[PDB]
Amino acid sequence: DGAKIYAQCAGCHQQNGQGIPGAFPPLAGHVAEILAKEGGREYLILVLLYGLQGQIEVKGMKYNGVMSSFAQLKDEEIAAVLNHIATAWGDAKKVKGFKPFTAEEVKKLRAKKLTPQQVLAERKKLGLK
Ligand code: HEM
Repeated sequence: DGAKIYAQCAGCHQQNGQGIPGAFPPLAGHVAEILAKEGGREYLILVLLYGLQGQIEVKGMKYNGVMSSFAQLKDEEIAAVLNHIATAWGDAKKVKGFKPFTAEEVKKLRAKKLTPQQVLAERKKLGLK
């Protein structure tokens, strides 16, 4: 399930999803912020498929690291971990009528390979600083 896949994330983003200041952004309380944006859910898929780099802001704090791609995970595994990060800490409550992630959303986005630099560009397209 989603919780089991999340073990591959917890070393950085932590068991409680709160991250580590300066090093690894929080997911708890922050996934809702991303989901609130038009293109937010697609963006979360792109991070897992293609990784991320560059300076970003989360809860007013700056991060300047690199996340690897997790494209070795199957479409259903990516859908599962994304549902875990959306629900484990109540981020999906804040979002009106949240539909769970599904394999076909990941499949669709696997069809157009991006670089981590392009993923950052996508994040900025959301209105996120
Ligand atoms: C499948 C497991 C993982 C998931 C679901 C996950 C989730 C995410 C998400 C959703 C973001 C975007 C946050 C934002 O744009 O505000 C992100 C960024 C980031 N993640 Fe992960 N992550 C995972 C594994 C890891 C691991 C293992 C590491 C450590 C090696 C890591 C380090 C980072 C870093 C450093 C960033 C920010 C990149 C930057 O500063 O530009 N992640 N992660």
